[PDB]
Amino acid sequence: GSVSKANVPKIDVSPLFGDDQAAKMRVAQQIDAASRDTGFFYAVNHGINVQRLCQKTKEFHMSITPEEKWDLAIRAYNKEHQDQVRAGYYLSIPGKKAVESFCYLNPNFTPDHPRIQAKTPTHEVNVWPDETKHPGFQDFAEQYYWDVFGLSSALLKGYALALGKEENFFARHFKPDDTLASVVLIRYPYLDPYPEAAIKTAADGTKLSFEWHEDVSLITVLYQSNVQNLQVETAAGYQDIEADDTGYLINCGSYMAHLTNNYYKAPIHRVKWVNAERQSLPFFVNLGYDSVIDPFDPREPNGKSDREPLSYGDYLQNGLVSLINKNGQT
Ligand SMILES: CC(C)[C@@H](NC(=O)[C@H](CS)NC(=O)CCC[C@H](N)C(=O)O)C(=O)O
Ligand SMILES: [Fe+3]
Repeated sequence: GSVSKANVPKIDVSPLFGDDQAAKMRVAQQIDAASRDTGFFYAVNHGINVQRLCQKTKEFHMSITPEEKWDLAIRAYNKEHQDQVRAGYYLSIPGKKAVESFCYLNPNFTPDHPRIQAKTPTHEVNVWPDETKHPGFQDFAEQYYWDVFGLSSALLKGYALALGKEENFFARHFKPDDTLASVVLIRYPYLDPYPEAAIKTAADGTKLSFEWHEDVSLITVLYQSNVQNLQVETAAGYQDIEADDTGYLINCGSYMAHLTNNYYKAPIHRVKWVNAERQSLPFFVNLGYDSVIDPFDPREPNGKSDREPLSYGDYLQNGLVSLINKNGQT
């Protein structure tokens, strides 16, 4: 009845945009400490206009129509859209499934992009609603991709320094022309009555909207409304992550755990059921399809690892399928 608050420090990441190397190292230390503890931190002083993000996302969610949702739907909901595994609309099912969302990928994945031409898995051309019906939405959303890409680049410099590397150790694989990163614009609704079929129950009795998992990402860069919902598993049990709709919640995904030999673990976390209208807006920091980082271990004098190199595209395609199998099609 007294779930403890998780330690989730607020780290001023602004030095990671600049050229003060000592200041950057002090930020890197804070990232290291958070990554070794609960595995979460809030990035503050990140430079992104999150109120405007929330506003523009709200305008999209509260004006998309049922017709548009079918017309944008991913393959899981619309068999006519065989090319849409990742990008498009993820429908709710009233009475059964409350959440709904819209996912988009790299705006540079155009019809003439070489990976689109090659039909390489996990690369897709984004689908968008009609401009007249959603004026400004596509432009805003594409610009948001680049704003959060920029923040993520800076965060990756911090993680690299934290791990004893040069600052471009990760960021050199995180490029505008080929990143597999995605934005998801998630709506969690208020519903009265709320369908019990859309509520899961954890082993400890907690009511959930999304079960325990580790992220399929290098890092995850998340903005949410100010409604508490996330919990992180620690040695002391599940602990509540306090909401902060001015900051970005950051954690590592399982690709970071792999390449650090679990020195930076991918924290296990879950989403509590809350009957409230809220937004959840993750950016999944994914590398390029052929990106391979040689695994290492910063706990060992020679840094040698017992893990094999894994290309990012292989990791991602299989990880996304496995997460659907484990925790359901969202
Ligand atoms: C905890 C939040 C990040 C959010 N959960 C999520 O977004 C969950 C768990 S990290 N993520 C996923 O299902 C993976 C979506 C990947 C996306 N379709 C893509 O093709 O790249 C939630 O609010 O439920
Ligand atoms: Fe997650």
